[PDB]
Amino acid sequence: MTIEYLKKASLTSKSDASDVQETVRAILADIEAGGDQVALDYAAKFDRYEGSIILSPEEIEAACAKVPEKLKADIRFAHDNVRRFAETQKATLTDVELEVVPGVITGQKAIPVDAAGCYVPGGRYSHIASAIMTVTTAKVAGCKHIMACSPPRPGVGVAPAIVYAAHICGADTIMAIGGVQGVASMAFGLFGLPKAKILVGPGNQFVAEAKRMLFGRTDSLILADRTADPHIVTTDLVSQAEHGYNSPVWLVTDDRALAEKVIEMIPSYIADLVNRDNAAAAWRDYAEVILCADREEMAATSDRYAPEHLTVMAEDLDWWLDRLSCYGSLFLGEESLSVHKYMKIVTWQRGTREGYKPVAEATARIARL
Amino acid sequence: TIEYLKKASLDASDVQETVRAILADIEAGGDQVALDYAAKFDRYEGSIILSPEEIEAACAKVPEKLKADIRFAHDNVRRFAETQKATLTDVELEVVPGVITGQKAIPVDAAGCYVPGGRYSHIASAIMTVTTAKVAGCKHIMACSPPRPGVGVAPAIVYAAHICGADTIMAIGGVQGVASMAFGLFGLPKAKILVGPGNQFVAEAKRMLFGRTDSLILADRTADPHIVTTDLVSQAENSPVWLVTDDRALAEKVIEMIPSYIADLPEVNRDNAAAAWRDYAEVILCADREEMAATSDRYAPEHLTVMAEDLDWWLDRLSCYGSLFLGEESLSVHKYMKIVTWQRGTREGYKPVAEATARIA
Amino acid sequence: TIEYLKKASLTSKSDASDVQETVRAILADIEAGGDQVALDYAAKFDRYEGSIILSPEEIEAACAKVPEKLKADIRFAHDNVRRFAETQKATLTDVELEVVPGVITGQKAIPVDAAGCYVPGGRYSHIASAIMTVTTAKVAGCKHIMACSPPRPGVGVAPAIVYAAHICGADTIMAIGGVQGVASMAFGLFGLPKAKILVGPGNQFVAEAKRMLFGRPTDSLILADRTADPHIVTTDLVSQAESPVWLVTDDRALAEKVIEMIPSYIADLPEVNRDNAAAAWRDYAEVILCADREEMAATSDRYAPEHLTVMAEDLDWWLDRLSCYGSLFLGEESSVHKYMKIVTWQRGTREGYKPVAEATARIARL
Amino acid sequence: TIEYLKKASLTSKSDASDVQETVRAILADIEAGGDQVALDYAAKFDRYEGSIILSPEEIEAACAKVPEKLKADIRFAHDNVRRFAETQKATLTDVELEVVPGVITGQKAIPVDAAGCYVPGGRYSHIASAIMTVTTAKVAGCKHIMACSPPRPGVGVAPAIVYAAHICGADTIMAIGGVQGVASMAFGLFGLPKAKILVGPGNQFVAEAKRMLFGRTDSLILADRTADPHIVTTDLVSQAEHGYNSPVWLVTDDRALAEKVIEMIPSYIADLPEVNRDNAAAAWRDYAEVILCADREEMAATSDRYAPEHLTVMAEDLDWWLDRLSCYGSLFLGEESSVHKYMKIVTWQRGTREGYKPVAEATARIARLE
Repeated sequence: MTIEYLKKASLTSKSDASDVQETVRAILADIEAGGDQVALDYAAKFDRYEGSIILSPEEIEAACAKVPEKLKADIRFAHDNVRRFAETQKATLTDVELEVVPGVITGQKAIPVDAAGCYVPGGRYSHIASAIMTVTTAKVAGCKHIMACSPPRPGVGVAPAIVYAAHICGADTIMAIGGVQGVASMAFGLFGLPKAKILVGPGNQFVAEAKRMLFGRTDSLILADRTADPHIVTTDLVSQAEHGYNSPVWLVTDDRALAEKVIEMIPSYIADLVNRDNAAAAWRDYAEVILCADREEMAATSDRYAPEHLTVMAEDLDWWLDRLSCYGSLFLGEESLSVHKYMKIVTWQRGTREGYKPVAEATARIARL
Repeated sequence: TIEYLKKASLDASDVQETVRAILADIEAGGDQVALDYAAKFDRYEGSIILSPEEIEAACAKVPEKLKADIRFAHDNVRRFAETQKATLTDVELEVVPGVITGQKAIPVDAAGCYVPGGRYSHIASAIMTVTTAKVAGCKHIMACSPPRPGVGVAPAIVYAAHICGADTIMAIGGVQGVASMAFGLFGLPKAKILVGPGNQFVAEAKRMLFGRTDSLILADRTADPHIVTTDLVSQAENSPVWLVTDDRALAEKVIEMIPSYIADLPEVNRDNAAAAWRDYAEVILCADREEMAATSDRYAPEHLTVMAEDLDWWLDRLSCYGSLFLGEESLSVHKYMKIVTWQRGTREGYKPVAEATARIA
Repeated sequence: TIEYLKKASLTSKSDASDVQETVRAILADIEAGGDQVALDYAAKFDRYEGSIILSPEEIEAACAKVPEKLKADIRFAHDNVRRFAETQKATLTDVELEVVPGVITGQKAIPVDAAGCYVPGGRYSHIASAIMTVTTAKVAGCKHIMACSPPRPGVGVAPAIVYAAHICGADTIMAIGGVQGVASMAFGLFGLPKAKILVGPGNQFVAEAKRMLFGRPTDSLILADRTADPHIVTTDLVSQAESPVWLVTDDRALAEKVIEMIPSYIADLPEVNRDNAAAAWRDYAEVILCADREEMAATSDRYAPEHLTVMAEDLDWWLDRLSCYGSLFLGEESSVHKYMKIVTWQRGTREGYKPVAEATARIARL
Repeated sequence: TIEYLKKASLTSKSDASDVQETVRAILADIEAGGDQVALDYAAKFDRYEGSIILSPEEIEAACAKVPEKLKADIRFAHDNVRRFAETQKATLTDVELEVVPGVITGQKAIPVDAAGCYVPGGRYSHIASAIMTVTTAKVAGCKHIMACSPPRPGVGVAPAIVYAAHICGADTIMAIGGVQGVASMAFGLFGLPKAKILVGPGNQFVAEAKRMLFGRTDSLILADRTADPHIVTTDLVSQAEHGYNSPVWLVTDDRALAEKVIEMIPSYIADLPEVNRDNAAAAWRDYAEVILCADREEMAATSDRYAPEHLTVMAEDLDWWLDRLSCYGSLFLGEESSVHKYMKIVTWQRGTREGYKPVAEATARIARLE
C-alpha cells in the first residue's frame, strides 16, 4: 500500500519480486526463454565481470600461472587422495548378473551420467577442497562432460586456484559465472554446452533454490522393431491404462508398418477391457509413437528419454543390452560427495523360466541386490 | 531426424520442463492464461469459481444416502481434529531466570485442497483436508477439482467441500488449478499450503511452488539507532535483511550511519559486510505500527527482532515469523499450522541446574 | 601363563572374560539369591553401610544439606520440566473411531506400574538428569517411581540428588549403584515393585544390565468365561500354529472341554500344518484355571499379552479393567511417551455400510 | 490362586514368567554347567537320542538321503550365492591413505574367527537361509563355521540342511536347537570355538538368546622395552579422564617397564586437580590392568583375544604389529599419534602431522574425518 523503500535491495525486494523463489523462477524462466544472451545479461548484472563466460585455454594458462607452486603441490596431494578414494568406491560398483530363476537372468550396472555441473562459490580453502572432491569424484565416476563454474571477481576472473584445481582434477569446461545464472547455464546447456544431469557443490540460498527446483524431486517406453508382434505391443500399451492416470508411454520403432498398424489396432483393443473411458483418455493425452530410420536412432531416442520402464521387442537382444544406457528397469524380449551420486543404477532382466528350482527361488528372494 | 506418427497433447521434453513452462506463463499472464490452460486441458465450458446457484444445483444432485455418508465422515473428522487442536495451547516458559520463551500454533491464511475426482477415495480426501483445514482455523479454504465437460465438478465433491467448510469451490485441475490457488488468481488469496493427492503433473507443480534465512528488525521512534545499526551490520556474519519502521527520522539516521560501522571490522569482515548491505538489505517506511506489523507478517521472516514500545501488543499482534525477539535486549491439524517461537528478556543471574536442565530440551 | 601385575577390581580375567559376561554372572546370582545377595554385592561394589532405601528421616536430613541457592535452582528447573511435561501428557487422550458401521477401534496411553530412574552421581548434569526422568515419570502417572544413585562411602547419596528425586515425585530413593542397583529395581527386591522401565545414564555395567533386562511380541492370550463357545476358542487357539498361547478361564468345564477337543481339530488340517500344530499346542499353549473375572484380568495383566481376545460377558468391564496388553479384541466377533504403554482395542461387527465414512476412516490411520 | 490345567513345555509359570526370564535362566545354567547341562536341555526340549556334532559318517549318510533333484537345486543356489559373495568380497581390499603429509590412516576387513549359523528346520526357505548364510560366511573367510539345526526325533537334522551346510562350507554341523544350541555356539561348548557372530532366523526363544549374547569402549596399550614410561603412564592416567569407567589394559613383555609404570601411577594421580584425583584413583583401582607376557607374540595374542576398541602400540617393528594384530577397533601405531556382517572393519593409523598443506586438511575435514 503505503510502503516507501527508503533503501531497496539490489536483488531481494519487492517491486523486484516477492520471494527468493519468485525471483529464482523469474530468472530461470527468463533464461529459458532467452538463451545464451539472457544468461549473459544476468551474469553481467549480478557478477559484474566482462570477460568471457567459458574460459579459453589461454585464460586457463594465465590463471594456472598465478598459483604458487606450494599451493599447486597441495592441490595435487588432495587430488591424489580424493581420486584414490573414489576409484576404491568405483570398484564396488561392478556389473552383476544373477540367474535368479533358471532361464531368467537379472542384472545391474552403474552408468555414469552424461554431464555433471559443479558449482564452486569462490576461492577459499574450503572451496578448493570442494572443487577437488566434486570434479574428481565426477571424473572417476566417468562423466563424459564436467563443467566447473565459479562466480568471478571483477577484473580478476575465476579465482586462479579454482581454475587450477578444476583443470588437474578433470573438468572439461571451466566457467566464469555464478549464482542462479550459472546454475541455469549448466542446467540448460547454454553456450554450446551439454545439459548437466547432476549439479553438485555448495552455494548460497539462491543457488540452492535453483537446483532444488531444477534437479530436485514413471515413464514407460517400448522399443520395437519390425519383428515385434503387433498384438503384444498393443496389449502392453493398453495395460498402461491400469496405473495409467498420468504415466506417459512412448513407442519408439523403426518400422512404419508396425506403428501405423498399432494406432490402427488401438480402437479394437481399448474397446475390450470402469476402465475403458480411462484407457481411451490416457491414450490420446499421454501416449506417443515415434518412427525411426535404423536401430541406433531408436536406442539414442530411448536414452535421451531415460524411461523408468523399458521393454525391448527387437532382434539382437545382446546388442540392445550393450547399447542402451539410460533407463530404470529394462526387460529384454516380449517374454518379460561420493561416486554413487554421479551414477545411474540400472536394472535389467531377460528370459522366462525354463524349469523350477524352489530352493534357488527362495534363495534369490532372500538375496536381491 | 525423428518423426511423430502419434503425439500426446500434454512440445517439451519432461514433466518438470512442461510444468515450468505453464507456471511461468501463468505467473506473467494472470487469470487469462490460467483460463486458457483451463480451456485446453480441463475441456469444460463453465465458470472457474462455482456460484452459490451452481453449488445448490450440485448439492441437489447427490442422493440423500451419500449426503448422510459424507456428513457422518465429516462429523468424525471434526471431533478428532477438534480434539487435536485443543492440545495446541500457547505455552510460555520461564526457561532460565529472566528469559521467557514461548511457542504458538498459528493457522496460515489460506489453504488449497486439491480433489482429483469423485471416486470414494477422493471424497474421503476432500473431507479429510477441508475439514482439518477448517478446524485448524484457516481464514480461506479453496477446494478445486478437475471438472468434467458439461458435468462440472463431481457434485459429491461440491457437497463435501461445502459442508466441510470450503470458502471457494473451483472447477479447475492440474497445473492451472494448482497455480490458481498458489498465486491468488481470480481475486482469491495466495494459498500458503496446498494439500491433496494428484497426478504427477500436479505433484511436480507442487514440489516447485511449496517445497523447500531472511531476517527483520521492526523499530519505532523509541529505538536507539546505534543498537539498530549494530544489529543490522552484524548480518554479514549473505541472507536478506529488512528494517521496517514508521519513523522517517529513525530510518534515515540509520541509513546515514552504516558505512561508519562497516569500517570497524577486520578486513575479512569489511568487504563481505559492504557487499551484503549493498545487495540484500532493504529499509521500508510504514504509517503506523499497525502498518509495520502487517508488512512484517507479509514477509514472514525467520528471525524477527522488535525494538518498539508496548512489546505486549507486538507479541499478541504479530503472526507470521520464525523466531521473535521482543526488545533491544536479546493427516492432521499440525500441517495447517505454522509453529512460531518467541523470546523476551535477558539472563537474570546464573542458575547451573536450570541451565543444564535446559541444555537437554 | 600370563601374569597380572595389576588386576582390576572388576574387568579382569580369572574374574570374568567380558563386561557382558560379568553382568550376566551378577544378575544370575542376584536373581536366584534375592535381597541378601543384592546387599552383598552392594557392600562389595559401593562400599557403603547406610540404609539402602532411605528412611523419611534420612531424606529430610539429606535435603537439609542442600544450599538454598541450589534448592531454589532445582525447584525452578523442576517447575519448568513439569510445566513442559503436562503439555505433552495432555496430548495423550483416549480415542474412539467408528472404522466401519458397528466396529469401534480405540487407543489409550497407560502409565506403567513402576518406573526406575538411575542417577550416576551428583554433578549438575546428573541433577538435571534426575529432575528430567523423575519429573517425567511422575507427570506420565507411574504409580511408583524408584530413584537409585550409587552411594559414596560414609556419605550416602549426593544430597542434591536426594532433593531432586524427592521434590520431583520419586516414591523411593535408593542408595545402591551399578548392576546390583539396576537388578534391585528390575527384580522388585526389598519389597519394591518390579520396574517396568529403567531410565538414566550410567557406566558400562549399568547400561549392559539395562540392555539385557529392559532392552528389546506375537505371544497370544484369550480370556474366556463360561459363555464362550468352546468350538470358537478351540479354533482360535489352534490358529496360533498357523508363539505362546494362553487360555485363561474361570469356568473349569470349558477348559477341560477344549483340551479334549484339540486333537480332532489338529487332525482336520492340511498335511504340513498337522505336525507343526500338534507340536505347538503341547509346547507353547497353556490352559489356566481361575476363580473369577478378577483373577483372569490380573493374570492377563501380569502376562502382558500382545494379542488379547475377550470372550466374556460385560465387555465394557474388561475394556475398563484390562490395562496391560497390546491389542484387545472384545467379543468372539473380532518425553512422557517413554513411560507409557499404548493399547489399541476394538469391538463389534459390520452393522451397515457407509463407503465414504469407511474411506475417510481408512485415511485417518494410513 | 491359579491351577494349570495344561502346561507348555517350559513356557509355563513357576517354570518362568517371561520369554526373557526363561532365556536368562537357561543361559545362566549353561554357562555354569557347560557341555553336560547344554546336553540336558537338548535331550529335554529336542528329545533326540543321537550325537550333537555330526561325524563324517553321519554327514555322508545324511547327504545320501537327499533327492538328486534337490541336491541339484541346492548346488545351483550355492553357486549363485558363492559367485555373488566373491564379487562383493573382491571389493574389500585393504586401503591405505596419507590424509595429511606424514599421517597414514588405513582400513581393512578381517574375517571373524567363528560364525555360528542357526537353521530352524528343513523347509525350503530354511534351506535358502542355510545356503545363503553358510556360503556368505565361507566366502567372507571365517576360519570356523558352525551350522546347527534342531534335530527331529529319530531322524536328526533334516538331511537337506546337512547337504546345504556341508557343500556351502560348514566346518561343524550340530544336532542341537533352540536356546541350548545358540548357547553351545556362543560359549564354545564341546571343544568348539566361541562363535563371534550368530546368524539365522529362529523362534522367540532363539531370537532372545541371540539378542542376549550378541546384542549391542575398552582400551589397550601394547608396550615393549622401548616405550617411554612417562608416555604410558600419562595415557593410562588420561584414560581415567573422560573414560574412567572404560576398562584399560597395559600389555607388555618387559617386567621392568610395567613395574615402573605401576610405581609412577599414584604420584601422577597426585599432580592433577582434585575433581580428577578421586575419580582417577578409583578408575585405576577398578578398571585398569597391567598384564606381563613372555614375548611380543603373547602380547599380540592377548590383544586380539581382548579385541579392544582403542588400541595404542608403543613398540619396535611397527610394521610387524600392523601385520600381526587382527581384532581391534582403532589401532594407533607408534607413541606419536553380504560378506559385511561376517567381517570386522578395522581402522589403523601411524605417523604424525608432518608439514601443513591447508588444502589437504580442508579436503580431509569435508571427507567426514576417519
